[PDB]
Amino acid sequence: GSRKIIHVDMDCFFAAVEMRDNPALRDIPIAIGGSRERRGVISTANYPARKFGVRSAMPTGMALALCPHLTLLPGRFDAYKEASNHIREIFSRYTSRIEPLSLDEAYLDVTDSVHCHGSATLIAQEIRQTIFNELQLTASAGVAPVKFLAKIASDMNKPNGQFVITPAEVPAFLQTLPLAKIPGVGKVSAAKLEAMGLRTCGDVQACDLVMLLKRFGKFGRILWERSQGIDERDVNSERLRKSVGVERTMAEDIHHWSECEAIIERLYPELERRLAKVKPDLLIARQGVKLKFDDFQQTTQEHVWPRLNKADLIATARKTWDERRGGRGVRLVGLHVTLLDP
DNA sequence: TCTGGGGTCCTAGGACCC
DNA sequence: GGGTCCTAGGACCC
Ligand SMILES: Nc1ccn([C@H]2C[C@H](O)[C@@H](COP(=O)(O)NP(=O)(O)OP(=O)(O)O)O2)c(=O)n1
Ligand SMILES: [Mg+2]
Ligand SMILES: [Mg+2]
Repeated sequence: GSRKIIHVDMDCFFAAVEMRDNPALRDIPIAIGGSRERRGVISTANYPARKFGVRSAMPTGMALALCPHLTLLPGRFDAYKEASNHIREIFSRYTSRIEPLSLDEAYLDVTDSVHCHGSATLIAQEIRQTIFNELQLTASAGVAPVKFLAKIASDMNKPNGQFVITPAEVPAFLQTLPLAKIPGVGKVSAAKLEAMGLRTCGDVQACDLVMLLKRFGKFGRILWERSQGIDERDVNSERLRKSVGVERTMAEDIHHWSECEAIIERLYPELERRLAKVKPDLLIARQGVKLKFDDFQQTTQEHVWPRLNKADLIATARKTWDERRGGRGVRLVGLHVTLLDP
């Protein structure tokens, strides 16, 4: 019993919406992120800017060093959110079985759909179309019998394209598929696997599951499965937010508690308004805080607590500030809450 | 050039329970 | 000693 999964992905999502709305931004390098002086990074960039080597999650310092004409934008989340909602409604026209992964992404299970002669390919294509219509933005797609494979597929013919992997193509596909392409294998893991000669799924198929479990625990099992092409992960649609936090990095490190306090004062209303949106009584399971120093180490203090309370956060933030700052500078203050379990 | 902010999931020791 | 809650931290993703 094979399934039909479609990963839809908006390309250069933030950038795209900026360009739709401002056509002057179209053929010149632009990016969303914090400024040089604000210690910020790039959220995303448009394709003119990628040309120069500008990637997401990358320090704006490096970004301008690479592309001095870069246009920096602060970004408008309601605009992106509005787009998101729209594209999710568009998904809803084709299935209910929809698992968003973020603003711009979603898994669809279309197996039991009778829309386009059960053609997942025509479904994805009809979805990329109608998204370009009524939004004037561009989406890419990947079709596969499972989640991860559809995900890797969605970035194969981007921008403005889609890629299908049938079960017959799968084994061939996995052979040369590098482990780092698998979602959940970042830099560190990739580096351990390389260090033991593992680069592609091909390489792990020849490995022993026992040893892989000994070395990576449950992550080994995951690897092994994904390598065999196995991904029994069901598309969900029922998933819910488990937590919420608000954090900030200042332009210069701060050294006095008064300043840390001054930060918390400004962060709390934010955290409150945001939590109210989904929990008007403000009733939480745990709250707590977060500092990160100059030596970038990051500590968090969080405890059980009935309802978002400002002074407690201030208190525990002072404890934290004393009991483990050892004279280091501080670059970010952050508040956090863990929502109740329903 | 020097490292966001919003999240998820996983691990692991002690506490606590049986 | 096996669950499970508590807290801290790390790797990962968008
Ligand atoms: N590290 C990251 C990665 C993505 N993002 C945001 C900005 C992007 O517009 C958005 C979409 O995620 P993404 O698909 O990884 N990025 P983007 O859509 O630009 O990549 P492509 O799909 O265009 O290749 O998430 C971020 O803020 N920080
Ligand atoms: Mg994406
Ligand atoms: Mg995208």
